[PDB]
Amino acid sequence: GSLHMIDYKEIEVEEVVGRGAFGVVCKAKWRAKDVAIKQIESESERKAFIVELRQLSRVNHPNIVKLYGACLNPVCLVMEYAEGGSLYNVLHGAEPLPYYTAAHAMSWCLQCSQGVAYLHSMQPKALIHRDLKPPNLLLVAGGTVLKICDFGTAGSAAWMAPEVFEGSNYSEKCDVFSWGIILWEVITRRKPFDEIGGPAFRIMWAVHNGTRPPLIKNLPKPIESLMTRCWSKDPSQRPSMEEIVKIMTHLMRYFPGADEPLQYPCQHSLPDGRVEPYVDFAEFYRLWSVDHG
Ligand SMILES: CNC(=O)CN(Cc1ccccc1OC(F)F)C(=O)c1c[nH]c(C(=O)N2CCCC2)n1
Repeated sequence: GSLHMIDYKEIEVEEVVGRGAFGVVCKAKWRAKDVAIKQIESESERKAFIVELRQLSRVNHPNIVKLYGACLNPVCLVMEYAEGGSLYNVLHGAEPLPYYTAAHAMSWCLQCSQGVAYLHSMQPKALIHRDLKPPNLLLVAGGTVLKICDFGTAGSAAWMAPEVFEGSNYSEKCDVFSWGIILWEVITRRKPFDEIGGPAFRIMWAVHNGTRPPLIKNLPKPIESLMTRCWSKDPSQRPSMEEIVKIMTHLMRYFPGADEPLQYPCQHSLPDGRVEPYVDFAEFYRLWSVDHG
């Protein structure tokens, strides 16, 4: 990992794009390249700054946002920027919402699993993301490429494995838990545990007591098994990210069309115990029976 020392005085700051898990983030120019700059808000995030910087220096992967360097005066991170938006916004955010397909859904989760598998394989110690959730996953290239962001950690109750907020010892399997919640979220286009709401502790209570998102009607059993094993209480029962990536990869053959940009408009009604999926599985069943006949 080789980061550039960058001189802030050759950075042309533009509009604020949003504020991450920590910090504020702004679009900008630098050497005539569009970039995103992340500045410490109040120096209460100077822990979370030196954290994100130290680990992001090591990492180089297509599905993780590439750090270009940092500045000393003032102290700020400099990341690649591209047109797009958070997975969160795409799923749930400002109308009109874009239409997406099962393929988009499965591709988003495969690409997340790829980026996290990379992190878990880091030597000599695994990087645990530990704040995986749709607000920290960026969609780019017409909503087709997903990039992981926001490593400040090293709002999240809904995605968070029970053992992490139990105060316990936890491992890279905390991520696998989050991954599964997310898989459920892209399939359903619903916010996990939104019906519960309250404040955070009501969700924590619920999950700690074994509550999980509801099962999905008509969901292919192979997807149902992956998802619910990701959600197991016992972290040793959850699959490795490498297993996931292999399973998702093999699954994609029944989900052509990941590479279509999000271009079509959608207005979707939002209806319990077994929810309907937002994406459609009919084509998957068709393709599956074709291969298995
Ligand atoms: C409509 N979009 C939004 O509501 C907010 N974002 C995403 C965004 C902002 C701040 C922090 C993380 C973000 O995305 C994702 F990481 F969750 C953006 O607009 C955006 C667009 N491109 C980018 C980008 O390239 N980034 C590089 C890492 C920080 C954001 N962010």
